[PDB]
Amino acid sequence: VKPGEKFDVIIVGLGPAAYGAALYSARYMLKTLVIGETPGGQLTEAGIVDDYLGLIEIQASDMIKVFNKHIEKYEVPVLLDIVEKIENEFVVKTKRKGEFKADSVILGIGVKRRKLGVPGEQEFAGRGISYCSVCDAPLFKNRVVAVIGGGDSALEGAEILSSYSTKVYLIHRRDTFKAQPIYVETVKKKPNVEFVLNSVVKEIKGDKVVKQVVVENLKTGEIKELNVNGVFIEIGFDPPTDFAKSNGIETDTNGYIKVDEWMRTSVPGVFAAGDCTSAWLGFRQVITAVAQGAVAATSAYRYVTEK
Amino acid sequence: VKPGEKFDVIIVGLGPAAYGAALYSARYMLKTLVIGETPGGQLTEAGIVDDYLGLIEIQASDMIKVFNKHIEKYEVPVLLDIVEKIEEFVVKTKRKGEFKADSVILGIGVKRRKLGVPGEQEFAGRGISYCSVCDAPLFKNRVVAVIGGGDSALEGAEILSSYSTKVYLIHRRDTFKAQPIYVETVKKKPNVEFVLNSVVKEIKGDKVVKQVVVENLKTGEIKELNVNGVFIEIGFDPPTDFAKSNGIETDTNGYIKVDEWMRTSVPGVFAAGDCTSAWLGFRQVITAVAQGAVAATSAYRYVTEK
Repeated sequence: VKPGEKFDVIIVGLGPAAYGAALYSARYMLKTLVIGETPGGQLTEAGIVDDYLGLIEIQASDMIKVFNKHIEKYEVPVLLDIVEKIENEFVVKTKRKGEFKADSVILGIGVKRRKLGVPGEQEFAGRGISYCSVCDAPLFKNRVVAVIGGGDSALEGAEILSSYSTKVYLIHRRDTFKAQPIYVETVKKKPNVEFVLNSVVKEIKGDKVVKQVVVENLKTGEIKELNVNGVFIEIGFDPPTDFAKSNGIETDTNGYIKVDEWMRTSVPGVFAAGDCTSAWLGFRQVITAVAQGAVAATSAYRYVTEK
Repeated sequence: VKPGEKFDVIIVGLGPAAYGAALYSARYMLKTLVIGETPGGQLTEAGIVDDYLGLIEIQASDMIKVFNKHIEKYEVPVLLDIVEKIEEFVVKTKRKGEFKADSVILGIGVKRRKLGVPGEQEFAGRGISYCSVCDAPLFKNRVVAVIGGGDSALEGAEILSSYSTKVYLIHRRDTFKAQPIYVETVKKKPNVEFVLNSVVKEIKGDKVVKQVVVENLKTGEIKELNVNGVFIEIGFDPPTDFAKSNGIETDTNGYIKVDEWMRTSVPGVFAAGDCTSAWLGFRQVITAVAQGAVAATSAYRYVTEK
């Protein structure tokens, strides 16, 4: 593909939602272009994925490879770059590869995970550290684990891990949690979840795999070394509010791109799917992102053919 | 399992939505039982599936096997039988007794309206299809017929016009009942031919479909059209009788009414897939499986908070 080329649809992103949208877009015979920064999106940080029906215990890197193969079967051009602006046909401007034209746009830009950044985090990646509790909980049956964070992701994470794991240490830097009351009350009733409030993780330690987390109480300055086999980092996600505003796309009060049932945004001709949207907000899974991508491609098809 | 045994969740049905709900329910460590009549649901009548991301050109029967393998990896017990009533909840089956549950997930789908003409059953999988969005790519440069007059028929003719050399759109009434926007859009296609006030009398061929015999109900004329494929898009029967029999609210089209989180009108009963009011008109394996995950999540939230 070359700058100035026109497409029926341009899909922004390269995570599950974008692959899902590209497969349906191409099969509708829509001239499709995918422009995304990182192939696989957040799957680049996952280990084994066993929650996508039909792909049993697949390495996340192999899921990304087969998702790409599926869209390439239909010769969908994929450009690795960042989309900086979407102007209204639509002109999509990228950072390094120029501008492209499109009759419709599908946003599958997801959300950025809020980073922790402590020593041992990168060294133990794939060896005890996980960024998804619901995804990996079955893997820590009868292991002691720690969950870091205090929003819904963290509390729901501690709730499912408490069912599987020996014990969960729920560590959060504030005095109270910010998750929904119903989640805090449910977790509070688990005898094997211990709240470690007013604390931060100083380091994650181990040999071949994770074995301990060093925690500091911000109020007393006291240090604790907890013996754990897994550390689940669940501090949250930042939605693409600035990108949306910059491009005149409405966001809900949570900062997510607002869509209706059919994945339509506030801008006619612009649809969205996956983690970046207000649909099924808080449930972030490959299966739902791929399905939303199919729906957004279907709404883009109806839009383009009718235009 | 044994009659009278209790579960956190009982899943009714064994199509893609049920398998999707089962995977997530089991992964939420919920004690789960699936009771469905036919393994695979409508997938038993599908050919090759190439629209479910990650499973490239998979035979419908093979998708049924890997979906079953996946939930059996979590040791989910599966009973093959009919659920007769949903009275905690008491789920009464036809031959395996009653079972109790804290929540229920309905993945009962809908039945395809049948045409019932000679050659139909004989040529299934040999030129006959019931899903245009699914099989259109297989008919590039071929001639096809679409039978029907609703939105699925019109959109199907539109998708097929982008692949096939010629598309006959056959419908028994003087007008189509699909959205006018669909009718006007398709009309412009140079390779689509409306064949109104007509019915198909026979679908014939040799090893595969080669012709459709059509009767014009006004002009009385009987003609044969050579086609390589026949897409039957005449709709489905909603699950209304079962819904009303079980006190479940339906939408204005007779489908099980659900909210964004797949919750039905009855607290603790959720639903997923074709049988629901969600994304009505779009009936695909990927969306059914996703709705099942959402319904399982809502059931998990319900039970853990119950």
